[PDB]
Amino acid sequence: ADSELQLVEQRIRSFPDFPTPGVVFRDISPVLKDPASFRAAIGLLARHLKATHGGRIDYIAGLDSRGFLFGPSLAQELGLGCVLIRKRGKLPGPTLWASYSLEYGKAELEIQKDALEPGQRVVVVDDLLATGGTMNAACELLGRLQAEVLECVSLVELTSLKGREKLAPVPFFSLLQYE
Amino acid sequence: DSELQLVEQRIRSFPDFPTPGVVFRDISPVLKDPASFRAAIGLLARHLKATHGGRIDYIAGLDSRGFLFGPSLAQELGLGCVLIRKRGKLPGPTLWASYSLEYGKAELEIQKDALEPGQRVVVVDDLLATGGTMNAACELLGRLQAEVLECVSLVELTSLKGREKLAPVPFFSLLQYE
Ligand SMILES: Nc1ncnc2c1ncn2[C@@H]1O[C@H](COP(=O)(O)O)[C@@H](O)[C@H]1O
Ligand SMILES: Nc1ncnc2c1ncn2[C@@H]1O[C@H](COP(=O)(O)O)[C@@H](O)[C@H]1O
Ligand SMILES: [Cl-]
Repeated sequence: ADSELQLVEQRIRSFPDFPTPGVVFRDISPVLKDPASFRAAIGLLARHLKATHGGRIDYIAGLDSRGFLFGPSLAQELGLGCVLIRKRGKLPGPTLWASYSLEYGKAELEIQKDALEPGQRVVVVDDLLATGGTMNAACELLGRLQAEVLECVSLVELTSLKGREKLAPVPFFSLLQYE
Repeated sequence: DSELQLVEQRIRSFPDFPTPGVVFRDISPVLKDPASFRAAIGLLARHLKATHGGRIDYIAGLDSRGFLFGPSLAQELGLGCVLIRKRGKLPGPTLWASYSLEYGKAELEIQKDALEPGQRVVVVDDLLATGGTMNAACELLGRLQAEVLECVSLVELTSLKGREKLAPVPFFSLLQYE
């Protein structure tokens, strides 16, 4: 299978029972630490996105905090800027926020109101898709700026969690899948 | 310097955020303008090569806004990026370090296996203010017996004497405000 995709897959480290028993934590750290693995990940994402959307993409939106690690590089590769979707309380100026369910409690994401103008087309990036709550909340916020979410993408997807279905009808793509 | 102007023109200031008195320096417009972002990373990367040649082994990006620059800076330099995170995010054995942030305490963490003794690291974050965050990152790295060659940022608030706080570790910023 794809040699570039293998550079990424080999650099995913799986930690059982973190944070809780029975959960397998997928750690993307080694992808970052290996310059050829990171270059491979950004390349595969970028090639997917240009092939799927051509010139439609206006900005990449990176999710706080591990999507920050990929969004700017992905955006740079596509010749685009990167806008930021943060945990609530961290961005100055006018914002929109959206509450969502995260593990056992509620969290809040926010965006600056001037991050995007109506009609602008975005692709959302994070490291991993699990339940899809975080991506879904990001999609909500972007939709409220009257931006169009073309797709959400991640390095890893946990398929038994049906995060994909939660995002439908917004398309989704992952480099790698685990149950 | 037209390159430095590209970054300077895209820092936005917000008085009295998060708390009255703080003038927040927002790097968001740098990220949004691909020429500005490319300029910030190039200026940092040129400085670091001019100052350290090929002695740098890794960039360390600090959670969370250093994450926006770390990977790109590391790639431009041909290096990997290690992560220094806010505590409770990393799996496997870690160490952590407390520091004063606002009116209380926060902690940064690193995996015990993030680096090997003797490996040489440059830490990046968006902005240096008091230097508490950067100083905790240096502490962590020194606890892994890594050598911190320098810390770098886009913005430095000079009245806050973050540079002195990191001394004798060298520091470089693209832009300075009081
Ligand atoms: N098993 C896992 N391993 C690593 N990160 C995870 C895992 N499950 C969820 N996450 C993180 O939690 C968020 C995804 O949660 P969700 O909103 O359920 O898709 C993302 O920020 C992921 O980085
Ligand atoms: N005026 C400011 N504007 C933007 N970020 C700030 C400001 N002051 C502190 N920070 C953030 O707080 C951390 C630096 O604080 P310090 O630990 O005091 O250097 C960095 O992670 C910065 O991103
Ligand atoms: Cl709101």
